Amino acid sequence: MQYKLVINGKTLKGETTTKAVDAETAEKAFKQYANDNGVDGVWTYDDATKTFTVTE
Repeated sequence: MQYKLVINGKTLKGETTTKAVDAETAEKAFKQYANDNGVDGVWTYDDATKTFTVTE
């Protein structure tokens, strides 16, 4: 499944995507991505739209 990450950061804003077999695998990939880019925010996940959102 294609999962989407919506980033609403202080300095970095946009969207990116990743493919994974389940949501927990996608979460790990996106949490790594956020750490690598210095984003430290709060997360939500909406299973209906397969979209994660992170806001600082």
